[PDB]
Amino acid sequence: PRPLRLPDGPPCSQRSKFLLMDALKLSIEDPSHEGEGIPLYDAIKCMRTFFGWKEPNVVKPHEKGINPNYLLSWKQVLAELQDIENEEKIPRTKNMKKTSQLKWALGEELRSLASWIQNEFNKACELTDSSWIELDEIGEDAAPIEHIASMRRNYFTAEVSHCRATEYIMKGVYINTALLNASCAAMDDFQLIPMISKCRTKEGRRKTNLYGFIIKGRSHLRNDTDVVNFVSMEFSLTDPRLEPHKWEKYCVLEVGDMLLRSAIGHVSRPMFLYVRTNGTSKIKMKWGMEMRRCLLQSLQQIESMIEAESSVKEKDMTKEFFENKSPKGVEEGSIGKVCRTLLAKSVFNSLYASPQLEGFSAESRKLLLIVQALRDNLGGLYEAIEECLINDPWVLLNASWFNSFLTH
Ligand SMILES: Clc1ccc(-n2ccnc2)cc1
Repeated sequence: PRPLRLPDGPPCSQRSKFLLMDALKLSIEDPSHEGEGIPLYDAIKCMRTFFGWKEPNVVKPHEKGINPNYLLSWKQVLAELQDIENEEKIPRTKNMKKTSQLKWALGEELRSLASWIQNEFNKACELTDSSWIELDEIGEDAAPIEHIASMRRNYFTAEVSHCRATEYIMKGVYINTALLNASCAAMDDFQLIPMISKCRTKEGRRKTNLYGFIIKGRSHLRNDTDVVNFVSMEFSLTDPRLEPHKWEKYCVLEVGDMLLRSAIGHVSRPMFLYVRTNGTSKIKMKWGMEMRRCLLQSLQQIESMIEAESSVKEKDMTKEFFENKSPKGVEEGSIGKVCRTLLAKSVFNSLYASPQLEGFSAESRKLLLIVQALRDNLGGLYEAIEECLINDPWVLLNASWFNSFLTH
């Protein structure tokens, strides 16, 4: 009966492991330098495509942190990358000096819904100008797949291969793979770990992208829940003073100026560096390495809808579904947007996983069925649900969405 009660408070703030809509890439095309494919070599080549660096300064301090240490840490990254450029053979990995600023940074309340998380979600459903996965990316079948399964997979893949949520998947798979590997290969080192992704342009050109860096702390991970701390340093064109509540956990630096094409001609815009301390565990990195399953889970939700239509119509409805041939339209606007919306929710469930999300998802689905039953044919459950509406942006956004469902 009642709409869910969302908490009052200061706006919720960003809590993802890496930047989403605000990320910025320095990229190299068709890379062919010596040692191409080694993360550190790619990172340096990406860094050297940019000529607008300048003396960095704090433009949005971290209110609870030691801001001079975040500044020192970024200047240390740049200095140590220069040292690598001066060694004859670029090494495969780079362990940072255990400076005072890095030792500090590596560790050696009700919130209301803010509009930024819905905007993040809209951004994640969008198409980009690049493809982020191969044609046979989805699935892990041992045997060749049937004709109908293949047809459905190829339809779906064409709709999500360029999706921004798919960039987040591959970004997430790469950085969790590299951090989990470093956590056992270099347990005592403050290893510098580039944040990289790869894509293919519309013209078919292979591109390598640098988002920033993380520096990992000491990582003797004896069990799945042991934490390795890290410091993330991420490029962005987003000025943090426009939405400061989003950036509560970050110290934000201004590190350069970038020349850009736009709807005017060339414009110069400042480049920022978003810095925060963070942590993760073996179990979370293993999930991060599995983010490609978001593609399979969302494909299966689509296949479920096709199999429903195919049972009512005693025929395979794959083509009629994906070509939008009984329904006379698509509420989201197009079949492609249905696919990408399903994918973005799966991805955000992974990016923003939490016990609040798990609690809200089960208990709200119970209230859901009850309210349809009362709708079609005509307490303390509310406490279970609203116990999960504390401060998590994604859970709060889903609660807001649920209330749109109650109104309609
Ligand atoms: Cl690879 C690389 C590029 C630029 C810099 N840098 C030095 C000062 N400002 C940027 C350091 C390393």
